[PDB]
Amino acid sequence: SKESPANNPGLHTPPDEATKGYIMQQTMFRIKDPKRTLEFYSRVLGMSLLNKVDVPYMKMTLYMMGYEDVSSAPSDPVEKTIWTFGRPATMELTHFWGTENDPEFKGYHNGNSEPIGFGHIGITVDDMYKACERFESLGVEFVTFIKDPDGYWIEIFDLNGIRAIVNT
Amino acid sequence: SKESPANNPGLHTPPDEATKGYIMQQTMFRIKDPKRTLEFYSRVLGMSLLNKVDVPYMKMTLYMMGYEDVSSAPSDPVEKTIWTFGRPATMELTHFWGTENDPEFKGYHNGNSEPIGFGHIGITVDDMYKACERFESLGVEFVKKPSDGYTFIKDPDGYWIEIFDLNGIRAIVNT
Ligand code: NI
Ligand code: NI
Repeated sequence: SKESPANNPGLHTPPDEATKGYIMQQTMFRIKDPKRTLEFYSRVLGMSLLNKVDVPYMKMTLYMMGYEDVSSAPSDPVEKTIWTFGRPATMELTHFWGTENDPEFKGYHNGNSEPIGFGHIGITVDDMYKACERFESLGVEFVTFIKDPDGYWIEIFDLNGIRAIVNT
Repeated sequence: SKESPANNPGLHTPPDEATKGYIMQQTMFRIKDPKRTLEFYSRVLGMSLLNKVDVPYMKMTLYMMGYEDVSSAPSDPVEKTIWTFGRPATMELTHFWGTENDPEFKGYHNGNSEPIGFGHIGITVDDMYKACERFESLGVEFVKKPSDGYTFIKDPDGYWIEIFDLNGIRAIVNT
């Protein structure tokens, strides 16, 4: 296959046994205002607030977001946090206190203009027509990419659209 | 709880029906050199190569990587791509042809120096101290000391990758 080590210099297979059980747990973005951020990730994207971790000594709050049923999460706060950090595919949205009130705060950089680096996260939806119609109805900002309230890029795709691209 | 909508202005919960089954599928980084990036994510982190997509009209290759048994994936290349895009928690590592040789390539920006923005990805390991001894053995660069229950290592482009175990998290939270 085109994914084989012979076709991909540097690819190491099989994974070392010491790594088995590692999970890709989070992607962290710095965010200006938790009110706008919470509304975007929870209302527009459908994620749940898995955990809010205030870190007073660092003047910051971590909002852990993801696609989970929090009605069945552990009720004990410590065990709910441990549960959160066992879940793959979360967002860590970091609010440094005061950015939302500082008239000199210049904004966070999204990686897609110089200096370039970070690209985007991407969400698999059921149907790109339905998803985009609904985003328009909610007043979402479009760059297929939408933008969160700090300007980070969020790619949207469905499996039928992927199949059509791969087939050309 | 401290995650309640009453305690968190802007929180819209539970999710809208239309978002049923949405998944957080990928985190995309631009990478200078696919051989270095494949070795880091596959050897150091233990990710697999789920899919390689050459896009010749954009002079780029997409390397999709994550924690999966790729021996379980479809053999049909089209179906294997579709399988990839139904897996949560992947990396999309984007190689623009020529950055690996260009003598004036300035590097990719990791978000943690001005102008700041993007932070990191993070990996839950079995045992931070065990993981870090092994990272050391593989010549991995560290951003901070393994202490206070977390560290960051750097990928070949300089992106930060947090490392923690659940005992580390529990210790942090209990303070
Ligand atoms: Ni993408
Ligand atoms: Ni983190």
